[PDB]
Amino acid sequence: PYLLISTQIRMEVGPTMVGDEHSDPELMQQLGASKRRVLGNNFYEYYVNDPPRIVLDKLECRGFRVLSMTGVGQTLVWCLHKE
Amino acid sequence: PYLLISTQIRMEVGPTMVGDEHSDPELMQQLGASKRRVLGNNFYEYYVNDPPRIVLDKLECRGFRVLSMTGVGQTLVWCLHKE
Amino acid sequence: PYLLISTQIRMEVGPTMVGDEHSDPELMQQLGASKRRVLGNNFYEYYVNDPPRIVLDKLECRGFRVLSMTGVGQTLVWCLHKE
Amino acid sequence: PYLLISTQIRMEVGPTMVGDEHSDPELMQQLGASKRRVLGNNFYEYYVNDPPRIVLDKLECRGFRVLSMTGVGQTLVWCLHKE
Amino acid sequence: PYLLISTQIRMEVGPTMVGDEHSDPELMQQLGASKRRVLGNNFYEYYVNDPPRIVLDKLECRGFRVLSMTGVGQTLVWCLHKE
Ligand SMILES: [K+]
Ligand SMILES: [K+]
Ligand SMILES: [K+]
Ligand SMILES: [K+]
Ligand SMILES: [K+]
Repeated sequence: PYLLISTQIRMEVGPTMVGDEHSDPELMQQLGASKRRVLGNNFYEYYVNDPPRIVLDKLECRGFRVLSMTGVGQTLVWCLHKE
Repeated sequence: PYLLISTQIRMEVGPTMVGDEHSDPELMQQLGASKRRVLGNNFYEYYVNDPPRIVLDKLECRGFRVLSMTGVGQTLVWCLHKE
Repeated sequence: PYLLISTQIRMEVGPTMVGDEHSDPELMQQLGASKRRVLGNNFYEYYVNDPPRIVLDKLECRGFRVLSMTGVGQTLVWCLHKE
Repeated sequence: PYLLISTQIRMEVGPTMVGDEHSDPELMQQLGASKRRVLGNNFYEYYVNDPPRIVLDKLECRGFRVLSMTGVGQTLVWCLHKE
Repeated sequence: PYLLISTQIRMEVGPTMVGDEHSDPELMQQLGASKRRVLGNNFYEYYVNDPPRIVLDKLECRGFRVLSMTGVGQTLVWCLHKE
């Protein structure tokens, strides 16, 4: 299984987006993530206020490892994987 | 063999492009893809309504693995590979 | 040795720039590549009219594998390697 | 554990940002990094004036390896990992 | 040790930046690099006229391998590593 998380520049602060409407609910909880819908968007998302680095470390503890990272617009995105 | 899939940000929702007009039709069918031609294009494309994460998880079951991910414009691209 | 190939978006269609004037003439021929200059082009380029995926697949048969992929401007670039 | 460092082009000169305010102070101490808040921000950043190459080599000695690199806007970002 | 090399699009031609002013002179010489300070730059840079592909191959000979590639602005950057 894969995981996509992102953050808007600057990377040193949050919030960090950690999931879509169908993300594993137990994982989102383990990260202290909340479900919300930002106005202007027509989809729900999970987020945490922690900067990306903090979230990457937490995910390592749950078995996820970073495969790739890229930028698009002013968004930094990380693709994680787990057997 | 390789596979290129993409999506425009936001990455939490679809649609997700999963093929060119020469794509393996059996795989496109297993992904639940549909063929269409956007206005202004002289070529067809396969796409699904599921967000990128869901599509990666499905491909992982088909034997694919993400080698790389990148951004170009407002588009997110994943290059997958299967032995 | 390394290889660099590219294409402008959309990624679904060609052409695909598969080499520079110093590229292996053998390799360029197995991929059905044609050399040329693009007016203003003080240099040459090898391309094929196939979309990136087709090309990536053919290069695989020749021992080349994708190490990295990135976007720059409206251009997608793949970096392949071979023992 | 993961580490995120960055720099603005040109990549040949500094400064290089080596951490947020929750960064390991011992590690920061070791790179000879300094803390400062830049006009426009509201949070602190650790940084060195050495260019990225020197920083990557210093981090290699500490057991950190580069997992990925990417540009976003005018910023180069490197994601490093350590067992 | 790490290495950072780059080039402006188009990637088919050079020059290719191969180092900063603190770069290993001995390594710079095996590449046949030259030193120069571009106007409007408060720093020196080592370059070669060879397009990226040739430099990548020359560096493979000396024990360097590509870890990541990315684009920032009109520049393509390669991060190479050597045990
Ligand atoms: K942020
Ligand atoms: K989308
Ligand atoms: K194209
Ligand atoms: K800089
Ligand atoms: K160039």
